[PDB]
Amino acid sequence: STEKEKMIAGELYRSADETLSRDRLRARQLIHRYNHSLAEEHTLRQQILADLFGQVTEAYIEPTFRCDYGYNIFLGNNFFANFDCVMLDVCPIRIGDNCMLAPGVHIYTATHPIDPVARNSGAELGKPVTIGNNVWIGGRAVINPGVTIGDNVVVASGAVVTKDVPDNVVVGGNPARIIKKL
Amino acid sequence: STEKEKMIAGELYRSADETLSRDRLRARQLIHRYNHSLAEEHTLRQQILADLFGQVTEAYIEPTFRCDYGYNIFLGNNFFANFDCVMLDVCPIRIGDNCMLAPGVHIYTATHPIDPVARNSGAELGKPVTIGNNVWIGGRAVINPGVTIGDNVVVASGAVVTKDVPDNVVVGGNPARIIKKL
Amino acid sequence: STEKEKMIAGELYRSADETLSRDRLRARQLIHRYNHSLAEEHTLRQQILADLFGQVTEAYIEPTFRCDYGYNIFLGNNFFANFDCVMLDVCPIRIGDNCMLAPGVHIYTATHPIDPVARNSGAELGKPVTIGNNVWIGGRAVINPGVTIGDNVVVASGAVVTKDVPDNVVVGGNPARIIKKL
Repeated sequence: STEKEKMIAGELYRSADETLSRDRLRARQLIHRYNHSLAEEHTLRQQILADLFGQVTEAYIEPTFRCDYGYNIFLGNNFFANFDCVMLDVCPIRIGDNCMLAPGVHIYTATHPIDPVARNSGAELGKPVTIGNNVWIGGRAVINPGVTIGDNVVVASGAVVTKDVPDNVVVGGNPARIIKKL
Repeated sequence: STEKEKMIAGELYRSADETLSRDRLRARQLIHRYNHSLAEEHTLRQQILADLFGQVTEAYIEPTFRCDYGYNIFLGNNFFANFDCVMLDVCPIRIGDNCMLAPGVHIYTATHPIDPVARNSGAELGKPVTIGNNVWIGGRAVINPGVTIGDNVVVASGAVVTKDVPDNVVVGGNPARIIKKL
Repeated sequence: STEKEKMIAGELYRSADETLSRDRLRARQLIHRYNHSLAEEHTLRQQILADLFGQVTEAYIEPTFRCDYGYNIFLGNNFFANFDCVMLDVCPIRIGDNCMLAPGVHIYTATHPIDPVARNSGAELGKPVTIGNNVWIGGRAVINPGVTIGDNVVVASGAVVTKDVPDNVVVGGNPARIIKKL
């Protein structure tokens, strides 16, 4: 596997890879255009998301938005994200239908080795994130690498989600825990 | 009641209401101008806040700032907010005199039904937030819908405030709890 | 001591001091240029960081970035910060070599008196932050005033660090606590 294929697969890779580096620049060019767009340039924002993402249909994302690659973000139907969300998509971020992200939600797939030498080596890795259908993620929440969230979940504002979340629950806290069953 | 009146009152409403939709666009036009203003355009920033907010006198808000409507934000005298605060003002956000928000404070009045069908219906609601006099809210804190904060409160950085806070206390944690009496 | 010298030393000072006020405007002018720079204006961004910081060699900082003064930020070699980090540098922020900040990391040295009258007086203060070598700070973490972080530390995403962190540990939670020894 190439560095790019390894990255997507959740294997150790080098981000300084030429191809990945070019990909990151392209994403940042699209995001710069998105984030400076005039309030009324709805149509442009829609075109940019279709150019950026791995899959999108209907999506509404309040500026600002940030991501690493774009092409590793796969959205189901009728997606909404409020102001200033971030998706570090080194591995796939798969989001189901009718998702709502509140302001400042961060979703991370990127990680580094815990060992300092390994970390400073230029080697890094990722773990994918999968989110089901009808998920509402409250403001300022953090979704960590390798997490799967089921269907019909509510993530409370400010929650830090470190482990999988099953269907039909509310989770809150840091580390998040189940606080209510639906 | 109209959808707008219901929204402000904390009843279920539809954000796709024509009037609310126009109101949101207007707020975003003002916020776009605010957030791109040159470092030295103090005077313009002052004019924009007087056009945006339900009430303001003396206020200093570091860009960026974000909100939903503007007109549901009511500030007492001598207000300060540091970089990149967010106020989702579907219901009134009432803030007393001499308040200080640190960077990245989020105040939410907006909420959704916990039930997925209800949530996907287009119906949503809010609960007002009221903050007293001489309140200091530390960086990255989250103030949730329906919370009242009393006078002379300190909210520690990163606190997630889920319940009312009485006068003359320090609160911290997620969910926040009292950590010191003044 | 002057208000400026007091500020840097972690003594009570008045931010409305003429010199400090001019310094803040200069920092904001540089940050405005940084944050609007085109995706490809790498060279400009490098020049701006060398003009802004108290010390920098090799540094890569994704826009946006925010700070108070600039000159109180001292970076060791091979520094990286991801999107939208904030450093309130009223006192020195000293960061060692090979540091990595994830998106939205906030580092605060600024603080206010807990007493409301003291706080509203215009008097404020700070406490320095020192971070060692080979530190990785996860996304959305908060580093509070007066904290020292040792070498080879991992700060988990969303951690709120309120006390010193010794060498060779992982810390997480709010308030952060040790969750693993390396």
